[PDB]
Amino acid sequence: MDPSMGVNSVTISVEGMTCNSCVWTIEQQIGKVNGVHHIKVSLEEKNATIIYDPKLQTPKTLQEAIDDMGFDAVIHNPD
Ligand SMILES: [Cu+]
Repeated sequence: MDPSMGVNSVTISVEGMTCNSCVWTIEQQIGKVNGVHHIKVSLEEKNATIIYDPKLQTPKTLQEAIDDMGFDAVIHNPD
């Protein structure tokens, strides 16, 4: 019904985080950063893609939440 009635998705390329602590620290950070209806990070697939509310948030906080955690982030969705 509402997989994303009023939200958007963003995929961030990541690197240098091939250790559990990067998926539980980026999933816990992005997942609870603001409104992440679904967050998918993968220390081995080297990417972090999630969904967020573009009405109150945007891919700048997802880039600030990945930049805040400490992992090379190269989002390839809007740009
Ligand atoms: Cu780690």
